[PDB]
Amino acid sequence: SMATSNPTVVDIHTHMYPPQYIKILESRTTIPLVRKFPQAPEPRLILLEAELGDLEKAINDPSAKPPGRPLTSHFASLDQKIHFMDTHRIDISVISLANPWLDFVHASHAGDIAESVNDEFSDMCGKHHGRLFFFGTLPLTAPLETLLASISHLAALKYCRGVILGTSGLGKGLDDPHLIPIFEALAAANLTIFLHPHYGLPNDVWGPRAGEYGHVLPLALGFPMETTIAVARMYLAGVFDQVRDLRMVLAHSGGTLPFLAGRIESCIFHDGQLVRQGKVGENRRTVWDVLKEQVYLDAVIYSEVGLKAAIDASGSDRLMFGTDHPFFPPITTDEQGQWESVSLNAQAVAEAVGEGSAEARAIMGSNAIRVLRLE
Amino acid sequence: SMATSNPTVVDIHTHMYPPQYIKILESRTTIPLVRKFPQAPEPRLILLEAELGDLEKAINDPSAKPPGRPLTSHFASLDQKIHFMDTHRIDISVISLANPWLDFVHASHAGDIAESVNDEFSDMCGKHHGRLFFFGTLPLTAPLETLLASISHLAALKYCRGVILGTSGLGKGLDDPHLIPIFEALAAANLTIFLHPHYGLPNDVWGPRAGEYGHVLPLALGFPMETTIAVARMYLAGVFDQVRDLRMVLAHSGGTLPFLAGRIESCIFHDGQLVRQGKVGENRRTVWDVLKEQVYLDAVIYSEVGLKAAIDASGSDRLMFGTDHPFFPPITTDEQGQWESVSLNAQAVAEAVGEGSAEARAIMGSNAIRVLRLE
Ligand SMILES: [Zn+2]
Ligand SMILES: [Zn+2]
Repeated sequence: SMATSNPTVVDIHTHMYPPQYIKILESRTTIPLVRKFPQAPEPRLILLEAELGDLEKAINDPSAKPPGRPLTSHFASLDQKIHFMDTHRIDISVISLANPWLDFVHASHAGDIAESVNDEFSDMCGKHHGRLFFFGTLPLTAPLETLLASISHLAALKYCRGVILGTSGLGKGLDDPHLIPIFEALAAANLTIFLHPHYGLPNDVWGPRAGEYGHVLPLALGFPMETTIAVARMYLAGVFDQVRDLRMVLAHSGGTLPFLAGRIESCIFHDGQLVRQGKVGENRRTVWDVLKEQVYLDAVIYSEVGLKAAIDASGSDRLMFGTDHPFFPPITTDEQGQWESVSLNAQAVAEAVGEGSAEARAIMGSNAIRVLRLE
Repeated sequence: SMATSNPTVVDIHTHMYPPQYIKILESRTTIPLVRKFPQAPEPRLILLEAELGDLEKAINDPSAKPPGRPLTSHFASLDQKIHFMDTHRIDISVISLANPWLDFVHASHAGDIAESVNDEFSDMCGKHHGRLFFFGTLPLTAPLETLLASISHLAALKYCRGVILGTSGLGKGLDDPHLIPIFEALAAANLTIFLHPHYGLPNDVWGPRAGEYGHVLPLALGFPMETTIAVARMYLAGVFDQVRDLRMVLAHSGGTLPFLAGRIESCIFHDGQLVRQGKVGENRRTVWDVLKEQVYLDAVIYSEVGLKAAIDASGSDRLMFGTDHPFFPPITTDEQGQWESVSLNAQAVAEAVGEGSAEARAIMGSNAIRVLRLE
């Protein structure tokens, strides 16, 4: 019995909220916040602009449908994380703080809250040696020297393997030139970036009836689209050519990137301004080059259709399995049993590359172990 | 066999602006418009909200760049269309008014204008019998009775095989209940809808550096995303279930729809509100179902990666070749020659299904012929 018969399964897309972070979320009035209501036995976690028109309604009425999503024991409990892993035959998790990280924290307290949280994550991973690693979080509201010291901390921090971060960066996007030395620091520290959505799109794009459709529009369309816009702006700004040893893992198989790379390239090629400014040269690095050299994709796509396009774009050696625990728990079955949300992704892997093939082993664990040095 | 040795090639995504429509645009002072500028030989076509900052500058400073895009002969000339078709071995084009159609017209003249434009297309198609069919355009600002009159007219109109419409419908989107009687009327008349983007996303999402990126962001990401959002809204509101006879072709392979169908499905399944409201369950017609029964997809995706995803989601019998002429002319080479934007899609079909295979023949023309009754 050997490694191939009994492979190491790894989930690289799995979130927590440590107790301190909830303490902050509870003591808040604007997004993000956690607030207990009488009807639902669990505190309601409210994170999105779309959840707002339901919060302003459930504050002036105790009969109204509860806002946001349930804050369960799955967000905070580590034993809960381990239990989920054991039920789903996951061997190793790479845990990360969930959206919106520290992006709202005031510039002054940010650094210290960052240090505290990342220390906590490292302690958690310490509780189960071998099975836990983490993407740390950055205080991007803090000024440059705090940021750099934070990165230095992470690079020294046990069990750490990268950082997770959203698409606003320093408040101007990811193509913001002031971001560069931070990328450079990350790159030099060998800290892999897990880029992840949160802000989605302007709430108005969803139309008037949007509340009839639950969280579907913002979570299924808004998140992946946000990720695609972020990375495409990163790319058009030249961040990848400029910071060559930068390594990013995109949430939700790059959002819609694999599907649109063709279109992006064709649009570049055919852009009057871009060609006449000498930007469409023949030695240019394409979206495809970045997709094969600098960017990795998670396999959180829920179907072999998307998974197959993701694999086409990046290669099966650049895909990594995830679950997005615990944001999509079972409603009508036991939260302690099998999660449909996991089994869809496993099924997509199986249908895309075959059960037990070498590509399946790579996507289910090996790629992650190699790329994120999980020793 | 002779039919196989010499297949009919059909282009279903191709645009013109009739002389009369151009006139209407020429006397306008707000989007959309056409006016001449000293600095460029051809008048400028201004459609996008992204082109407004350049326009404001061009009026005030004669050394600034000419805003918008060249309104070339490719837009208004029929002979130029036939030339494009011959250069690229295209046997039949199903032509259509380009965005923004009649979305800007007053309710009281919309019907008269519509009738005039649709009649003109019919006349053009009549000029090269056998090689030209069109999607008509609808007076979507006019009152319901006028709409139905238009639909009745199109149903009878020589060379008409459907209608093209944008993603805003009557202003409030495609999940607007007032669209139902229009959808039903189109369905009953066998007018296939060609759903096409225009409004993209709020120009704010491209960020502060957007001007450095030419038209890439609004065209490469904005358009296909607008399409995805429109169809997703239409699907979640039950439109497809309510009008079972409805047939829609989606522009740009459904935007990003095939890559996201899985995600949408998992999100519906896991939505607290939708489950509580009893909308989840196993007799629900899925996105997948809709993609195989009601919705067709054009092949304007520029890459085999995406095209394979589209075929996976809809089947090779539901994909149709298109060029998007004349929106992406070569910049570097002669515009009377070969267009890279045709070459790229041709190559996508070739690499996705194999040259000369039955699937290639179907996508490149047989599908259109069967679905749009071009014989
Ligand atoms: Zn997540
Ligand atoms: Zn078009």
